[PDB]
Amino acid sequence: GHMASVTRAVFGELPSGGGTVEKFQLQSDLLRVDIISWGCTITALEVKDRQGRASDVVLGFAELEGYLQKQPYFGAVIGRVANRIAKGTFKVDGKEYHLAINKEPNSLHGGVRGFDKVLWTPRVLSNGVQFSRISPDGEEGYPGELKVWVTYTLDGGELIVNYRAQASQATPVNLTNHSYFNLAGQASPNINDHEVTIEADTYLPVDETLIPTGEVAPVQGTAFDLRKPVELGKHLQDFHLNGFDHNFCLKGSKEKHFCARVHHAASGRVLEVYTTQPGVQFYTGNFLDGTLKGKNGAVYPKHSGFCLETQNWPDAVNQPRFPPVLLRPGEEYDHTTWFKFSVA
Repeated sequence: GHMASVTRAVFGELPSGGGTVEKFQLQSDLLRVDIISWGCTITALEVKDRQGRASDVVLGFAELEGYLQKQPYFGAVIGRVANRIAKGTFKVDGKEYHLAINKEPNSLHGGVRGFDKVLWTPRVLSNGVQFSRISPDGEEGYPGELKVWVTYTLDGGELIVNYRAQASQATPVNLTNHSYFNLAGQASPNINDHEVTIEADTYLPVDETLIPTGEVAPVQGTAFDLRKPVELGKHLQDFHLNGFDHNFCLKGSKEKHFCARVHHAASGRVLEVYTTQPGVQFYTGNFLDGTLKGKNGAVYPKHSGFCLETQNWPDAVNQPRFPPVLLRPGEEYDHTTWFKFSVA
């Protein structure tokens, strides 16, 4: 496991003199990660199997244009606030705020033009790159100027993402990454053969609009119990499930903690996740409908990829029993997530 080297190049150019998007390639002896300055998007992630054969393990696009079309957030950074906010409304310090309803009847993943769709400023580091940007007061309805730094580093088969932010005024913040994974390789048609483990005792059941009911339901006895490794398909079938799209409650301190392990026995790849976040959104790519022009002719059908968005609980801003999501001036937002790749 060696420290990565970093390379850069021009990947594309945003329409309407939007600017130049670059691509940064982080390569170690074990992995190769591709990241672009537009929405700090992870475009490619090559991992080896037992045979040392490297497969790109994330869904994505060969070109920028592909990212710009109507697509479901592929491998980008999501903010100012990940996930849903009931009624696109929340109150901060007695004041009520209103966001875009980009997902009737709610607001999702930061609004119309969220973090995944803006150009970030890159700074190359020794073993990675750091993206920075300023989300000004009012951006997407949110209060306060938010200064954000997304730092991606690579050491061996370990990709570390860290999120730092400073607000000019009290505001909610909840950043994550929406990369879709398929250990059997990006071009596989599904995730059924993946074996999953999520260290969580409780989960958040949701409502008709996909908003947490507010209940912190134990997973025992439920199809939500992923404490012991389970095979995706069997599981989903055994439980008469369509897939998942829920937030699992991590047993956390702010200290680094285990989050999940995914294993693909046929290839032998193992993905392990650690984080400082209070929850993880586990989503099975339920909404993919096979109409997207992916990489290497790949088309993406339902269940072809999964996401593990480490974050603070959805709709936290409106559910007091949830972990605090507000960032006040003077404090610092700072979370880390470790994506450790191995072979089992």
